[PDB]
Amino acid sequence: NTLRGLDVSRTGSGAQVVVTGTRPPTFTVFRLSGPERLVVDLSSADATGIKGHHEGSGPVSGVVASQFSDQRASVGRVLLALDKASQYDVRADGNRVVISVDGTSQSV
Repeated sequence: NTLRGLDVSRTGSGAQVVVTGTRPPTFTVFRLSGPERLVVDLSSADATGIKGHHEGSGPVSGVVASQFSDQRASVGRVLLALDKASQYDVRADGNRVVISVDGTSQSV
């Protein structure tokens, strides 16, 4: 597999989404509106997270995942419907890709 685990840490200051994988992931993150959404596209690996979204995540209303094929390769799209406006921050560390969804406060 490429993606081996997927974790969501809902908290009031920021919700963290973690995607763990066997190789460093190429990704792109972007926004959509009507409804407010955050979208992550993952290459080589298609990471799908589901049923991990708690009914009390202050940020994530829900998460849908789908993979599409490009030749023998696969692109996975993760879609997070939101409860409030976010400023996402994404960083990689080893085989983990971290996305933290902050509200409107970016630095203390």
